[PDB]
Amino acid sequence: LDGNKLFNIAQRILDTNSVLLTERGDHIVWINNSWKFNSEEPLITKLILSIRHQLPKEYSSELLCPRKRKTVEANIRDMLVDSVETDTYPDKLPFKNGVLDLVDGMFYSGDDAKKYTCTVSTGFKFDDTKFVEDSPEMEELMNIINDIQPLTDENKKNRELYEKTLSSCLCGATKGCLTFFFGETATGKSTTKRLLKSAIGDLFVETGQTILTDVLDKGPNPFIANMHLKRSVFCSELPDFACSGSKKIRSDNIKKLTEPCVIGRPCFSNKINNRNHATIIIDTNYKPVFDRIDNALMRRIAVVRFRTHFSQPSGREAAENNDAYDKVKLLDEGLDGKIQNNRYRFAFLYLLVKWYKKYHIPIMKLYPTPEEIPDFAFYLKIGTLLVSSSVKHIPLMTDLSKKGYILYDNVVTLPLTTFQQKISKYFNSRLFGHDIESFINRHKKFANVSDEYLQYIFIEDISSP
Amino acid sequence: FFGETATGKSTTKRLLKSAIGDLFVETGQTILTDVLDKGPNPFIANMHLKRSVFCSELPDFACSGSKKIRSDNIKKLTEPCVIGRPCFSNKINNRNHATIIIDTNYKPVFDRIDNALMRRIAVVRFRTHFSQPSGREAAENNDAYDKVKLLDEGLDGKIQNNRYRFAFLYLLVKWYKKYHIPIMKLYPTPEEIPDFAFYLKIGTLLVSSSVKHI
Amino acid sequence: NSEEPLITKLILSIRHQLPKEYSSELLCPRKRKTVEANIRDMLVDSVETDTYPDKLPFKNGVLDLVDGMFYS
Amino acid sequence: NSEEPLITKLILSIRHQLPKEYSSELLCPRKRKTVEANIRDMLVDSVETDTYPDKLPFKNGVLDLVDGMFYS
DNA sequence: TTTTTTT
Ligand SMILES: Nc1ncnc2c1ncn2[C@@H]1O[C@H](COP(=O)(O)OP(=O)(O)OP(=O)(O)O)[C@@H](O)[C@H]1O
Ligand SMILES: Nc1ncnc2c1ncn2[C@@H]1O[C@H](COP(=O)(O)OP(=O)(O)OP(=O)(O)O)[C@@H](O)[C@H]1O
Repeated sequence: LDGNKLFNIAQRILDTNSVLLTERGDHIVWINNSWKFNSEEPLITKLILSIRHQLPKEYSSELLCPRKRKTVEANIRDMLVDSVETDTYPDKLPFKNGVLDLVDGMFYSGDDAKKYTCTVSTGFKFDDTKFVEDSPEMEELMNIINDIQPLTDENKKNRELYEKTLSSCLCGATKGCLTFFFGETATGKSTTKRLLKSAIGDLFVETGQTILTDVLDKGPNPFIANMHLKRSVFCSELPDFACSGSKKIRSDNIKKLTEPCVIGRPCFSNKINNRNHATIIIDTNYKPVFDRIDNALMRRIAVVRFRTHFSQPSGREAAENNDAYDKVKLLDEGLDGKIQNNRYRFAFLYLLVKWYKKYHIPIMKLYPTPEEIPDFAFYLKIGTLLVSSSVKHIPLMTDLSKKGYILYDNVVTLPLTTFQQKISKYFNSRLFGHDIESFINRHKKFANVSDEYLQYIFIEDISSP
Repeated sequence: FFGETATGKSTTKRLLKSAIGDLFVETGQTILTDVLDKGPNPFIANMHLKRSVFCSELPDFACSGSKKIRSDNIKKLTEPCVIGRPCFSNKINNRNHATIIIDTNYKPVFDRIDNALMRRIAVVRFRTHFSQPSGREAAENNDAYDKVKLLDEGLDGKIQNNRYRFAFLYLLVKWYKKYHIPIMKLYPTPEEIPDFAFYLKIGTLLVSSSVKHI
Repeated sequence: NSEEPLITKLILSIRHQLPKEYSSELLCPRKRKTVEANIRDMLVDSVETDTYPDKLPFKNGVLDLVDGMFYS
Repeated sequence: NSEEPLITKLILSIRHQLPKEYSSELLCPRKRKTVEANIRDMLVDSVETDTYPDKLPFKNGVLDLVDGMFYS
C-alpha cells in the first residue's frame, strides 16, 4: 500500500529536521553546515537538491526535475505547522562551518552545531591552525594594541574598560550602556573599529547618525531594521553641537536603545519588534551634550579615552606641544592595507576570547564610574552636598530658627538670598543662570503667594565650624 | 579646482570623462550641504564602485540663505563605507573607491574648523585664461592670470568626438607608473585655504608647560 | 493569517478522520487547492468573534475566571 | 542586471561549446528556462567582487597597471 | 511635508 512517492520523499526530508519555521514568518534551512534564511531565494529547493544523496536510489532520480522539487516544497510547506524559537544561547559564537563555545573553547561542527539555532554567523570559515597564541602575527598585533592603549599605572583603569567593552561584543545578550570613544584626530580608534570588524565578520554593522536624532517611528526606518540580531553597531562622526544650528541628541532615544526591544519597521514589511543583542559604540572628538539631564542618564553612559598620536615627522614638533596627547609615534603607512587584507583576523579573535574568559564568565554587568563625569559633575555635587530636613531636625530647629528661619506650620522657611549667596560664593551664577533657573522652576515650591522656601538644610548651617 | 572663468576646468573634466568612460560620475551639490539621512539619497547611492566623482559650480556663500560646507560631511565622506539608501531598496552600505573633485571659482568657507578638517584638504590653482580677440586687451592688466591665449573654436567638438580618448589614457597610465607604484596616498595642503591660516600659526607661537620650565 | 495557506494545512491535517477512500486523494497539492477553492466558495455568512470577556485563552484549552477549572 | 535574466542569454551564447547532441536542445526557450532554474538551484555560496585595486577594466579586457600588459 | 511606500 505505497501511496504518493513525492509525499514519502517530503516526509523523509522533514524527518531530518532540516527545515524549521520561526515566529517571524520565515523558513530556516540547514545547508552547508549552517542555518540560512532569506525571503527572496528558494532555499527549500536548494536543500531538496542538495540532500538528494541521503535518499534511496529509487528516490534520488525524481529530484532532478524542477517541477517535482516544487511539488515537494509545497508538501513540506503544508506539513510545517508549529513555530520554534531561535537565538537563545548568548555564549556561543557562530561561524560559517560551525559554532565555537566561549565557555570552554572547543569548536563544534556538523550535527553538534545543529542544536544551537544560530541564524547568524561571522560569514567566514574557522581555522584551527591560525587560532593559536604563538604566531608571528601575535607579536605584531600586541605592539599595535600597546601603542593605541599603553599599559601603565596612569592608564590602568581605562585600558581595562577599553578591553571589557570590546570583549562584550561576543555575547548575544542585551547591554544596558552605550560606549563613546572620545579622542582627537589620528588617535587610532578607526584602526580599532576596523580590527573589530575584521575579527567579527558581518556581525559588525554600521548605521547612520539618524538613530540618535530623529524619531524611530517616523515611517519606515531601515537603519533600525538592519540592527536586528547584531552584536556590534558603530556610529561615526558626531556633529559638533557647540555651533549654532546643531541638533542635540535627545535623552529619550538613548534610553530606548537600552531596552531589549526596539520599535521600527523596514520597507515591504509590517513587523515591528527587533531583538537588541548589540552594543552601541560611537567615536568622536567632542563630548556630546544632551537636551535634558536626568538621574536615569547616569546609568547608561560609558566613555573610553584615546590619548595617543600617530604623526608624520613633519608634524613631529607641534604634536609634542599639544597638551591633549601623552605620546607621539611614527605613523605606519602600510598598516591600513594589512588591516584590509584580514591579516589579524584570528590573532584578534584569540585576544577577544581571552578577554572574555577574564570578565564575562559569571555575569555580564558593568560598574558605573561617576568619579570622572565633568559635564555632569556639578549636578552630582549638589546631590552630595544638600541634606533635606526630617524629624530628627525638628528638636534642633529652634537653634536654626534664630538664624533667620521661621517655624510656620512646622515648615522650615529659607530666604532666597541666603541660598543665592551661598551658591554664588563659588559658582559664577552668570555662566549657569539658565541651568539654575531650570532646576529652580522644576523644584520650586510655593508656601504662599509671596514667600518661597527650599526643603533642604545646609550641612554648615547645623555643623559648627 | 580653484580658478577664474575660462581656465580649462570643464575641458579637463571632459577629457577625464572621455578617458575613463563609465567610471566617471557627476553628482549634485546636496552631498556637501544637505543631510545624508533625509530619506532616500540616490545622489550618494550612485557612487557605488565609482572611481571618480565630480561636483561643480559651488555657489557663493555671501548670498542670503546660502548653506556652507559641513565639516562632518567632509569627515564622513572619506570613509571606506558610506551610508545611503537609494529609492525602492533597503541597502544602506556603499563602497567608496572614487576621488572627489570640486570645481569652483571662490574660496570655500566651513562652519567649523579643527585639526581633523585640515587633514583632508587639497587645492590646485588654474592660472591661464583663453580669451576672444575682442576682449583680450582687458586681460593683460589682471593679476588673476599669468598668461592669456586665444580661444579655440573647434576644440570642444574634438573633445566630444573622443579624439583624445586613448592619448589621455596613456598619459594617465604613465603618471600612475610615475607616482602610485610603491604606495598610493594623497596628502593635504593646509596652507592654500585662507581661513585656516589662523589655526596654522596658533600651534607655532604657543607652547605648553615643561617639567624644566615649571 | 493572511499570508500562509492555513486552509491547506487544515485539509492535510484532518485527512485521517475522512473515510479510507478519501485520504489518498489529499496527498496531491492540486487536489488540496481545488478543495480549498470549493470551501472558499461555500462560505458566505460571517460570525462574530471574542464574545466572552471572562475567558483566558491558551493552546491546550481555555481557562475560566468564574469557577476556576480549565477547559481543553 | 537587477531585473533581467541574463542567465538565459548566457545559456544561448554558450551553446556552441557543448556537443552537438545538447546544442539543438537549447533553441527552445522553455528548455532554457528549465536549465536556468536548475542552475539557480545548484548555485549556493557568494563570492566577493572587486578586490584588485590596480586593474583597469574595459569592455573587452582588463589592463594591468603594474606592467602595462593587457589581458583578455 | 511632499514625497516615499503604497500599488
Ligand atoms: N600602532 C600604530 N603604529 C603606527 N601607526 C599606526 C598605529 N595605529 C594606527 N596607526 C596609523 O595611524 C593612523 C590612525 O588614525 P585613524 O585612521 O585611526 O584615525 P582617528 O583619528 O584615530 O579616527 P577617525 O578617523 O575614525 O576619527 C592611521 O593612518 C593608522 O594606519
Ligand atoms: N590649450 C587650450 N587648453 C584648453 N582650452 C583651450 C585651449 N585653447 C583653447 N581653449 C578653449 O578655451 C576654453 C576653455 O575654457 P572655458 O571657457 O570652456 O571654461 P571652463 O573650462 O568651463 O572653466 P570655468 O568653469 O572656470 O569657467 C574652451 O572653449 C576651449 O576650447
